[PDB]
Amino acid sequence: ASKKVCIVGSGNWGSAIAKIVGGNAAQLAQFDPRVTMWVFEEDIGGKKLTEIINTQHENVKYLPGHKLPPNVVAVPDVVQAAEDADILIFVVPHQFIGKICDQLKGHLKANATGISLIKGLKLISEVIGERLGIPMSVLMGANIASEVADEKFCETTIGCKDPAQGQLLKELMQTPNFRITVVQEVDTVEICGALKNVVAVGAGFCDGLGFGDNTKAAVIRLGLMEMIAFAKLFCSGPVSSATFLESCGVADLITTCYGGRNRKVAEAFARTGKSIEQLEKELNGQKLQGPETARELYSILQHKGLVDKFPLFMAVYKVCYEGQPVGEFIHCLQNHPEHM
Amino acid sequence: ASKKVCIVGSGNWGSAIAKIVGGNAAQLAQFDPRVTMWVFEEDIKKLTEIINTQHENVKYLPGHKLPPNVVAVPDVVQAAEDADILIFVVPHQFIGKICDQLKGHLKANATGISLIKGLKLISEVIGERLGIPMSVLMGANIASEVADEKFCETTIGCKDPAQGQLLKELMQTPNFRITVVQEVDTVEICGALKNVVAVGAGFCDGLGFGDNTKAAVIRLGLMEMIAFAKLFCSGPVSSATFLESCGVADLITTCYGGRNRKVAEAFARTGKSIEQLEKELLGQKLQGPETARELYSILQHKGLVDKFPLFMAVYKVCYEGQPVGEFIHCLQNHPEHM
Ligand SMILES: NC(=O)c1ccc[n+]([C@@H]2O[C@H](COP(=O)([O-])OP(=O)(O)OC[C@H]3O[C@@H](n4cnc5c(N)ncnc54)[C@H](O)[C@@H]3O)[C@@H](O)[C@H]2O)c1
Ligand SMILES: NC(=O)c1ccc[n+]([C@@H]2O[C@H](COP(=O)([O-])OP(=O)(O)OC[C@H]3O[C@@H](n4cnc5c(N)ncnc54)[C@H](O)[C@@H]3O)[C@@H](O)[C@H]2O)c1
Ligand SMILES: [K+]
Ligand SMILES: [K+]
Repeated sequence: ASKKVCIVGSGNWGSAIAKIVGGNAAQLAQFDPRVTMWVFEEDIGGKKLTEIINTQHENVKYLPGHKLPPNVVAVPDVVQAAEDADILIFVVPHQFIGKICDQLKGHLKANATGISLIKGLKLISEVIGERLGIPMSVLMGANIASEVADEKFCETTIGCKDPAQGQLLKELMQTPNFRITVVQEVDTVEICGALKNVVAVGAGFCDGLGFGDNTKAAVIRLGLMEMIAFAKLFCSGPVSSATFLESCGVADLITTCYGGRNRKVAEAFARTGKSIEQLEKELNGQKLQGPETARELYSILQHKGLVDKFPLFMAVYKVCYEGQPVGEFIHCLQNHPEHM
Repeated sequence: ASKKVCIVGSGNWGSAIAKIVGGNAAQLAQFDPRVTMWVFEEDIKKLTEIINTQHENVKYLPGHKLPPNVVAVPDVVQAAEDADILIFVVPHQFIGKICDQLKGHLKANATGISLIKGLKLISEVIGERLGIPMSVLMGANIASEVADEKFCETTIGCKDPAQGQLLKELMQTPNFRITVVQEVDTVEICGALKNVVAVGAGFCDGLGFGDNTKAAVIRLGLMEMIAFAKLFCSGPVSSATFLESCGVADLITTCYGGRNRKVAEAFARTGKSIEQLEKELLGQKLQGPETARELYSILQHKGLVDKFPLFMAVYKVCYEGQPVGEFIHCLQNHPEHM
């Protein structure tokens, strides 16, 4: 009764995660060696991507140059991929998860579990757990696919309520260069991923206004406190300050505020006066996560009269959407709740 | 009734703190505007003279005016003896002799706060020699920026509520924001331990590792700071205290821009010894490596050397010739992931 794994997704992250999962699923006796990977079919040079993956063991489109363990089987039909699976690993861009869940509903093993790697503010893991009826875990941290594929050292956090399922997901994904901490707070692990991008816009505003590292450190820390307080006020699950010390909190926050794309655009916006829109295009055209999340935060907070409790988050919103001069951003932190 | 302040020290940080304290003592009713500041005498004319006449510590806070209600005083007993609040702000190497001179000479019920950053806690050395209750002030700050009124925060650790609130009023400005917490030891130990983590962060930069690897090193450093404090420190120790400025913020500022970091990187990137890079770039002694060696002695006595692989990797690369290129291997079986 070794557990069967299906990787629902085969993009950049899915393919890199497949390198690890395939290896661990072969080596460890608690897992079935046959790992299916749902691959949305595509024509590459008049050839089928699933076919290329099953003959060359390389995702020539989304992770070229890397070999996948040969026990990882591309399957183009998502129902066929997942139907005998004990563990599903959801790793697709957020815009497709709905349709995927609408094709899988009613078709999963009765005992199937899920972990979401997908990073009105409802948690994507809840969208999946509700539509499919499976317990959901999450996998979040300061990490990127290219580096994980290159075995460059980094960590991630796993949020999973059940201890035995947590231990199993760790076994499945942990390597010497991809280190895992399991915690029981799914909602907390998961919400960090959206909030951190609001803070990084503020961090970039700090850079673009010409301030130094000690000011930027203050902006990030206050951002973190606002992330914790907001998660305690919004999330159903239990929420502890100590969970934000995991990779999903402080590490992802700092890697984003110091080297993120949201930060680069934010900086350029403050130094130049060019709009957020123009800078996204000039620096491919993919929109910024932070600003839209801040708008969504404003709606939630404004509807409960707490806009005042979150000056960083709200200052990000007002500069991005209500014409507040970016040069006021620091002023907005001079009477912060943390210092009352 | 009105509380008097004495700033013990007149250097870069003491002079910047004088600007804030002088400003605030003059303005707020509950402090005596007369703020004494102990100034070790120098021939700049007489340094104390220069300050008191020209109100600028030309040598230490250059390009700034100090408030006129701050009085340079060349003898430390005279500066302090009427003070209710003593602000200790001198380099570590001097605080011993200064306490030796102050012992027994202080006002009844005097209190102190240490700004001295850098195992026995300096606030305890001061409080034990002088027999006064001690607080600490520590965070992601530097005097130049604080003199220029550039926005930053700090943490005060103070066991007594009314005393913490008094220190917050004395030192807080719109661009110098304070959070008061009750855990003195926890606030203070961060300042020593952070520089070890910074050395490791610097190794990352010099070996060419990416931001996500470096973030992992910093984070693991922070977990090691917390665990070491819970193991080492008197008084209560809270994980959440390390979310304050003295913890995570001072740690990231030091790891993305400190002298410990720059030297560590150059050592990893060029191969040039730490002694050599100390002489060239500073021959002032990097603080991170020595703290690491002290940690190693302590952890041996407790049988815990295996539980702090980041701290002990810094130590072994710096002192036992472990190759810096293998630093990351020591983090691949970390207690955090067990
Ligand atoms: N790339 C990274 O380094 C990284 C790191 C951490 C988290 N993530 C997260 O993983 C998730 C996926 O990221 P990615 O980089 O792998 O995306 P991607 O663009 O590389 O993924 C392409 C995949 O998306 C699916 N897909 C594409 N078009 C589809 C369509 N018309 N209909 C149905 N499905 C379609 C398919 O499964 C396809 O294989 C995101 O939520 C992301 O934030 C990525
Ligand atoms: N400079 C900063 O930005 C900053 C920021 C935070 C914390 N600190 C810490 O504050 C403490 C003081 O730092 P600083 O930058 O003001 O140092 P500094 O070197 O500028 O201090 C000069 C002072 O040191 C004393 N001193 C010098 N020679 C002496 C002697 N022979 N005998 C007795 N006393 C002598 C005198 O009080 C002199 O005014 C340190 O622990 C430092 O880590 C500094
Ligand atoms: K197996
Ligand atoms: K006064």
